[PDB]
Amino acid sequence: EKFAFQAEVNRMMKLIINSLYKNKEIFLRELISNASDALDKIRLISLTDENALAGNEELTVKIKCDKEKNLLHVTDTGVGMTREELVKNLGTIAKTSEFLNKMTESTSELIGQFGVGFYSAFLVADKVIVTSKHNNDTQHIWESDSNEFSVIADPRGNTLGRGTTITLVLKEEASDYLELDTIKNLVKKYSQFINFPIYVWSSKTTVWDWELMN
Ligand SMILES: COC(=O)c1c(O)cc(O)c(Cl)c1CCc1ccccc1Cc1ccccc1
Repeated sequence: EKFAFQAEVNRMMKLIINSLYKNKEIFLRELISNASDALDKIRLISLTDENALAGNEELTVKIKCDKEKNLLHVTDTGVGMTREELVKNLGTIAKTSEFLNKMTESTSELIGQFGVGFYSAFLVADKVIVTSKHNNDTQHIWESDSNEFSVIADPRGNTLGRGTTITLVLKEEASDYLELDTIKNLVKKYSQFINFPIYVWSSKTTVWDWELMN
């Protein structure tokens, strides 16, 4: 159930952490961007398939601060990932070569062009948990502290309907990202060219609910 990252992913994770240690907020730009791509990908599957949206009828992004448990959740209802997509999409690249030399040679711009912005999560996270439910497979969980990862069947069953949650066990330097004021400012900033509604679980004067940001 446990796996090793491949060499280039280790190299790029290190490259990412030492380039963007100053612009740490980009991690949340890249999680929202990756969520939009996933929703896009299911919207197009649904063009040639009316069962595509069966698992869950909406196309959203819901973001959650849980500051007692030191966690940040970015859940989308996009195309999701089968168990094998968790293993190769997240532990592999292949589909790079010169990128490792063209990134060493502003790389904040260029991380998103190769779609590799997921690893920017380790800038702020000690653990990343990816819970994903794909129409062609059961819900699975991917877990890593960057020194390895594992995928396991989710014992809670299919909670997502379809889609993906990124869960970040935040570092102590990233405790700032647990206050709604900061989070909603960074989400508002990075959600404007996103074609899906993006919500944060927020507080109003007191009850909790999804608050729309775009
Ligand atoms: C299917 O995507 C997710 O579930 C997902 C997601 O829904 C949110 C995320 O933050 C991330 Cl990181 C993923 C993983 C996706 C991924 C990460 C690294 C390399 C490849 C891919 C595949 C891909 C292809 C087209 C459009 C979106 C995603």
